[PDB]
Amino acid sequence: MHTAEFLETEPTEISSVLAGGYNHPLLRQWQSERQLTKNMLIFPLFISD
Amino acid sequence: MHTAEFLETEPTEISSVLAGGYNHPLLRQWQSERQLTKNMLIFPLFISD
Repeated sequence: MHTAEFLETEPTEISSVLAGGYNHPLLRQWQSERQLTKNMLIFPLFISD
Repeated sequence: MHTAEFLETEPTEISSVLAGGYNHPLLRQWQSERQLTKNMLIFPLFISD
């Protein structure tokens, strides 16, 4: 019958491995080139006569 | 006697004027390509046996 085929694979190339940089919550913050802060915000006001 | 000499000057070139981008406290924050946050910090610990 139909079984799971697994192909014969080569050793892992280092060039392939990205996962060491984003396996933890703090890392997905280390990965941002800029973080959102309060002073970045600009709020529109619509002023009536 | 010695008085203040002022040279005859040309109209201001727009290319010269940088000051409109950093005349206020909030601007010198808008001018930073990254701001310091707490999660950026890493504290060393020296552990004794």
